[PDB]
Amino acid sequence: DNIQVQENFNISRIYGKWYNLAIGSTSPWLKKIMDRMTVSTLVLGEGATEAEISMTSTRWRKGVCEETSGAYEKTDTDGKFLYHKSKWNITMESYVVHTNYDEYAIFLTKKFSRHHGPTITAKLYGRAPQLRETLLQDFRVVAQGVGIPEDSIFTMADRGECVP
Ligand code: NI
Repeated sequence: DNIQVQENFNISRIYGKWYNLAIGSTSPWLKKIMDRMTVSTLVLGEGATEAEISMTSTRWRKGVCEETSGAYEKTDTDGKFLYHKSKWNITMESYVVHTNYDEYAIFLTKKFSRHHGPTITAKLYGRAPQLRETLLQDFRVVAQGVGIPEDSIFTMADRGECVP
């Protein structure tokens, strides 16, 4: 199951703050800990170079509020990004599969392995912490569409944002 970006993807309009609201994955590990996950925040912006997109993600992982900063590279395909550190053995591609910029975005991430085929992870983001069931429904057909089982899709509890 091969993956297409949102048409006419407009990168400057994806910048700013988002809330992770729903998640699914083919990963077994994620399925066990997909419950214990709550609403996280993602900030996106222009990178150090023109060829990067900077990003910061803030989460509850057990006790601590984690603030994770990373940087993806743009590719030749608008709305498709790459994070690659070969030495660490890490290769992930993520795709903005659908977004209307000012309300929601749906990301699909492929994380690659030497030992099995990629983990496919789907994340739904809102510009607001609040869901809207009808979006959740579409998010499900998107995730199932790329092979994420009915189970393995979870909605996240909103427990607010956290300074670390
Ligand atoms: Ni290995």
